[PDB]
Amino acid sequence: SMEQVAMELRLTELTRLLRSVLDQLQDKDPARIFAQPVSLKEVPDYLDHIKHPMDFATMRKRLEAQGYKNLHEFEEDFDLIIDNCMKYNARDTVFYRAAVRLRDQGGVVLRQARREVDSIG
Ligand code: NA
Repeated sequence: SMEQVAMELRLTELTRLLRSVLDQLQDKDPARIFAQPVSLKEVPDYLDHIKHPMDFATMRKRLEAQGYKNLHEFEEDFDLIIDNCMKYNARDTVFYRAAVRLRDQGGVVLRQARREVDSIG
């Protein structure tokens, strides 16, 4: 039906917006600490600590399949990247501190992204 096509066009345009958001958020991680999933070869106990791992490459895979139906779902995955890092790694590490900075700089991007999603519908 035409109503289904219109819903699919809205999802397509959301996906385009979230791709711009994701690129901007990943620019705030120039070290590429959060670019890939935590390797279970290199960190064998990781799943004992973190139950829902997340990273930018995993988010990009879901995004290109139009897997994010709204901004909240996208935000939940971005928050996992930060929140998992700040639990596993201690306060005095480069990893924890990179997550703090990504959160702080990322909040600026997500604030305006919310306004664009609401405005454009
Ligand atoms: Na901790």
